[PDB]
Amino acid sequence: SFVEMVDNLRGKSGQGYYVEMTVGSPPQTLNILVDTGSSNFAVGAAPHPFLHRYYQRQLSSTYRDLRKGVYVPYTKWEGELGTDLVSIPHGPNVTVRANIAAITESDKFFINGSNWEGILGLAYAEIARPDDSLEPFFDSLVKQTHVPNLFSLQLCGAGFLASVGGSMIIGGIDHSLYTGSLWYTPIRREWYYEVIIVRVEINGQDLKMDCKEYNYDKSIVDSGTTNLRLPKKVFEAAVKSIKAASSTEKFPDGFWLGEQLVCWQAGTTPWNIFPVISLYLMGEVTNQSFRITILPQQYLRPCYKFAISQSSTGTVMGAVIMEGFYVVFDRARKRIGFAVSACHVHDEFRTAAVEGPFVTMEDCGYN
Ligand SMILES: COc1ccc([C@]2([C@]34C[C@H]5C[C@H](C[C@H](C5)C3)C4)N=C(N)N(C)C2=O)cc1C
Repeated sequence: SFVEMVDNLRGKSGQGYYVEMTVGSPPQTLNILVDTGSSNFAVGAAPHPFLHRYYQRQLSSTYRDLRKGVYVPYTKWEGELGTDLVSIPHGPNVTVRANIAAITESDKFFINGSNWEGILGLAYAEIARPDDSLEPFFDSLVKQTHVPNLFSLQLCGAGFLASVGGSMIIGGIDHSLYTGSLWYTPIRREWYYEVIIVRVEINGQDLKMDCKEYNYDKSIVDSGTTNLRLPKKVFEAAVKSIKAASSTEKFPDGFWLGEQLVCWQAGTTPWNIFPVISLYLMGEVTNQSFRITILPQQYLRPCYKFAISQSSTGTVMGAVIMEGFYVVFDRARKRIGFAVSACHVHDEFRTAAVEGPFVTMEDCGYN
């Protein structure tokens, strides 16, 4: 019953959504970031100033050492590979033996005060560390249980660091979580959750770009990223258009750079000054697409910060984008569904939307 998975997610604004999990025998309780942007089940397994709890392998009778290290530098974290029994108390009623990367040392990986101690990489083996032979959690879950190869995310944010809530429905779609129709965009390739954006408008105004630019060098849906992140050329075009629309009110550049914050007081925020943003995603039929339309309430995150920023690794549809909608990761049919969320924030003049069809290319993909 999905009803027991409702509101199984919590977090702090800007610091991700986490679900409660247990690992080991007896069960060790840990909060684990839901991350569709990576593919490793990786959990703090040694003391760290930002961790108040951590996985203690020696306390687990069901821990098995894989005798294999793993080192992941970026911008880092290193750990030791093992397997153990994992459950999600407010998830499916099963227990699976899953790969676990036990993080023993890290640098700028954990977040102070996030309240989570590990990461649940929900993307595909191709991008797993150290390599694609380390079966991701969800793969193990499906193989080991009768849980359908699908999960869905309703991220709700805060609404009026702020506390956020949401739901991760594993193995199905909870119709109470959304209104209207679900529209599906193909998963272009099973590594990240890669999709194709075929067009984008700001307040109805088409950015008029070669659609390859929207997916340069790729477009992904990533719960583990807070912001809508856009390729350099698309970002600049987006900000320009947004600056203009909100002209009647000038802000510091630091704000547009996602650095400085902008403040009003108690429901005086002039939301109407900021334009909506429509992302058209490739449909299940070639020259057919649909749009998801987001409000300023989504891309101005709480005083507010500009939750749109520049990317050098392609477009990233992160939390603030997912927060408007109910997002279905239909792995079984290689597609991602979008519908209007039951919990999305909106005012009395505009509302987040998912609408289709809109006729438009397979040539929007950037190899
Ligand atoms: C296996 O290694 C990784 C796993 C996850 C991530 C992150 C990360 C990295 C930090 C910061 C934030 C939250 C959590 C810790 C996961 C994103 N998750 C996403 N989606 N992104 C874009 C990341 O940078 C990064 C790495 C290197």
